[PDB]
Amino acid sequence: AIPVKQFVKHIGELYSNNQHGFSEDFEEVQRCTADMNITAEHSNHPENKHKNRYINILAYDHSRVKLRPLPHSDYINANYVDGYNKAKAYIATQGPLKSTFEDFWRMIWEQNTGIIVMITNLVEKGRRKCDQYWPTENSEEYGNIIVTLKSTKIHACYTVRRFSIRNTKVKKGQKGNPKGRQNERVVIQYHYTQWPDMGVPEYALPVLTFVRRSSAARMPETGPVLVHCSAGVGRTGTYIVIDSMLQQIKDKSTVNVLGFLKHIRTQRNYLVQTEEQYIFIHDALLEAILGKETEVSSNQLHSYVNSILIPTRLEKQFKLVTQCFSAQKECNKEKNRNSSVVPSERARVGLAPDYINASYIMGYYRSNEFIITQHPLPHTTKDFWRMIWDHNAQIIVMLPFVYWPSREESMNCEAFTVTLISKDRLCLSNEEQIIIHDFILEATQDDYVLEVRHFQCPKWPNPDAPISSTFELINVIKEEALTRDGPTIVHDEYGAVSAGMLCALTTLSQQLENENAVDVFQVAKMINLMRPGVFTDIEQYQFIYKAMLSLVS
Repeated sequence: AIPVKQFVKHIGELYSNNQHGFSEDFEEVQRCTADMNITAEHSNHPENKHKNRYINILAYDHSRVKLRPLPHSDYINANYVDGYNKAKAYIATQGPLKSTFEDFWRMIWEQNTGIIVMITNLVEKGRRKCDQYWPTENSEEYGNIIVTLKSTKIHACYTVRRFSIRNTKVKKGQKGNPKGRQNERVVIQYHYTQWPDMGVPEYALPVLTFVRRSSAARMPETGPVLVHCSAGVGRTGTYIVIDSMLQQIKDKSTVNVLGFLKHIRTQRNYLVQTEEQYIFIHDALLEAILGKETEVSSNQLHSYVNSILIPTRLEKQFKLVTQCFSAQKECNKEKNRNSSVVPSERARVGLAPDYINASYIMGYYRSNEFIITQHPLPHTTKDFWRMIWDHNAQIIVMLPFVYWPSREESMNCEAFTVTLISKDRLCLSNEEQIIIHDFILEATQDDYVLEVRHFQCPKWPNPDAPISSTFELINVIKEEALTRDGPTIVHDEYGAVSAGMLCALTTLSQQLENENAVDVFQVAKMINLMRPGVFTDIEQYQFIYKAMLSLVS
């Protein structure tokens, strides 16, 4: 209904006049089925009461997925929901209950479903949101369906779990069969793990990446993709609309959020659930239209790098990377070395009892894998060690004033003490050294001890070793991180380019290693979104490309 060129302009008009357009629109979505008198009598039947997570969240009779009768057994709180150019593309359903685990897996068998999108954690902020309907390891039995965990792939924002499910009351087929045994199928669960328990995601990028990967995983001649959260309406509907519109844009170069959303609200109630979720659909789709696509396979990286350097797509990416903080901003400016490099509000590292100049930064495997901070000032050394302590951080990378204790005198922080236990050194290629100091932080009013290793690195990157030697130091930190818990603290002077570059290059090399793909823009954009002024010159950004290129061999 809206050509994709009109969208920058379209969202501007929805945002304008105190966002009156968004408000009107979402109110229209809220009232657009009232007059249709859509019934949900099976949902409301007393016998199905225990099979509903919430009393208010129902499955409309006309679009509800029905289970085959067994000798009210037909009922599940799930509805078919259209996609783009496809009827019944999704089953949208609640987070299953222990009492409905069987029904859930039975419905996945009966509908020929191969993909589950789970957009919730099990427990969020002390509240049970979803029961665990899959085996932690090995196998578990849900009536006639045996569900086996085959593999788990963990990323920062989502986890992929490959399952084989076996229906014991279904025939095995012919032995020669290339498709395998016909009473077994693969189900892949794409589980988003970083959705806030309050409101909508701060960053559309990792959500867009999740939507795109989970969606492209739909195989032909397959049943509906199952999408659930807790209620199976808000995050679920959000997903379905960004997915469907992602596919509409690709095909027609139009976008139709309101009309499509009003349609699917005939299919399940309280799709999508909040005005803030409505706005996030728009934000994220706009972000999709404008950010192009930047993930590039290993065997395309050389050619891609070539064409982004010719007038330039590198320059246009970097303006988006450098587009990028209230507390910093502050009665805290004498805690900052340079207040052009400070944390955002969302990524700010809080001290338990407020401010330290430090930012959470994402890694490949975990959000909050790193903390990028500044070299501690003498009046910021107690705060620095309080951060280590509060976050149970066991690794400090210093990239060049001693803020650490000597053997003679321990450091007293009220809650704990810092004590050196040994000093040492690792060697590198050009006779370069990393100085190591090992500290223990012992609680003063408890018995906990935290082992913290400190790396003083040479000048890095070394401009007169091959660019591929940049990863030697990265690989040393990776290998230490394997044996330790908590975040990795990385600081240079301000928490700027050298700190960011260790984080970016670590992330991107874990990506190339694990996916044979690299997304330099996303990694660089997220670092700058979480801490403004890490990457400021285009040559630093180009060096991320050049460096990653040297590993493609």
